[PDB]
Amino acid sequence: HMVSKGEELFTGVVPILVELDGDVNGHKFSVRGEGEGDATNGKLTLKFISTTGKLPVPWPTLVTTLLAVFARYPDHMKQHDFFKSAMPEGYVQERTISFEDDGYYKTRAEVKFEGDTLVNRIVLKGIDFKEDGNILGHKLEYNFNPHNVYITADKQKNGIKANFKTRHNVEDGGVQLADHYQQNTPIGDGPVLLPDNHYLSHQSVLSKDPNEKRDHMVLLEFVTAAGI
Repeated sequence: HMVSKGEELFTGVVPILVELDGDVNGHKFSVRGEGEGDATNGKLTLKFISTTGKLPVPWPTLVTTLLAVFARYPDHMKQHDFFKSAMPEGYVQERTISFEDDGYYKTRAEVKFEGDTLVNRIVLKGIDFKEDGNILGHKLEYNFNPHNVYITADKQKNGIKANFKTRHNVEDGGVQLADHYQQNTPIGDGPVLLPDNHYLSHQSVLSKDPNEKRDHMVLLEFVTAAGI
């Protein structure tokens, strides 16, 4: 049984469009992504390209900013899937991301259907980055650790919130942490599911298109919900 009407929009393969306009330490960049999401299997695959030349930041720092609707919620947890319940009208996803001993991103995204396409349209601003740090200096490995993100209800805002740390492998040993502070709120007025506390388990793969000459990232994400 479908617990929310929005759940029905994800039974098949859903086309995805991602658009990001960024500005980090004054360096402007634009990223466009296309792919598809398969919530039955908790999976999404996208190819992202820079339309503005070589990116001023590493692709791994953009992974979390560049689609929680595609997580697989097990049958006993369908009542906790806020993300699909907010569809098709969608939700706003806002974050602050603080990089350990470095600058920070502020992001605001709208995730919603435009026609039959799930669109993620993002503005990102980055401030206070070190010229020779791991971000502006491109010192992060091209991979992504698995992370469990604790999701809680934000009842006053009729949405969800999360705070979590990602760990980014630094070239030649060590890890750099990124503290994420996240709030999601529905765009429409229709009723949404507010979840009990639970976790989303993420696993990600970063790859390249051998025929793409522009700066780019191919991303696979596999995400499942688990109760406590």
